[PDB]
Amino acid sequence: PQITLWQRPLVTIKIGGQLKEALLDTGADDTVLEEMSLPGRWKPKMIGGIGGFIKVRQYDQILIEICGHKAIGTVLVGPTPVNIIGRNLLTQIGCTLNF
Amino acid sequence: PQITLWQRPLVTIKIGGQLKEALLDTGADDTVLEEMSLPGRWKPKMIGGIGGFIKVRQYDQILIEICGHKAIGTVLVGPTPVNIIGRNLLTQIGCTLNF
Ligand SMILES: CC(C)(C)OC(=O)N[C@@H](Cc1ccccc1)[C@@H](O)CN[C@@H](Cc1ccccc1)C(=O)N[C@@H](CCC(N)=O)C(=O)N[C@@H](Cc1ccccc1)C(N)=O
Repeated sequence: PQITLWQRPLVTIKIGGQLKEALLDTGADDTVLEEMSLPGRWKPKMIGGIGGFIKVRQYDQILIEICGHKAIGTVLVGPTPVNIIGRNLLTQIGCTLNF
Repeated sequence: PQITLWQRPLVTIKIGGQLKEALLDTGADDTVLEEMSLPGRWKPKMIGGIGGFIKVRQYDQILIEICGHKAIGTVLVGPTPVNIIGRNLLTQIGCTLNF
């Protein structure tokens, strides 16, 4: 699909059996979701953005579906104010910026 | 042009006759630039990102060129980790997300 940017590019995603709303963020290296449980081992990580850093749990090899497109990748879980789909998964669904 | 996301979508912008590097950020409502000098009066604004909020100076109707595309809009100046081009200006240059 072609997503305009007049409004925030919010999409529904499916992960760990849950449907969630997430922001497609080309300015995010990683995908960060609000607190939730995920399977497998995880390791701590510190990620930053506007306002500073937050500590998150890093899970690898997580399956996610965004607009019918299935992807596999690392997913960070922590006190993020919004669910964010970063470049690590945007590439997998073939998402590009165009103008 | 079409910009893939295997790497950060960093581009060259021109503001105040000077070239700077900036990140095309679809997850950002606004455009935030690192400390620099801009003309006119500014208004106060508090913006929130991944690790909290920061105070910035808001300048309106500022001329800024992005990848050769001219835009004139609101530019926020403050302690941002990197120069961010948000939706307010991405829309002016006709940018969309596609997959
Ligand atoms: C700019 C503005 C108007 C304040 O909006 C946001 O910050 N919006 C953010 C989402 C949001 C919206 C509303 C409320 C809360 C949160 C996000 O879209 C901004 N995109 C980038 C902006 C950016 C880019 C580079 C540097 C600083 C800031 C981002 O946060 N990116 C983070 C996302 C988290 C992540 N882990 O991917 C990122 O790429 N961080 C990297 C790079 C990094 C390292 C160290 C410091 C800063 C940034 C990282 N590995 O931590």
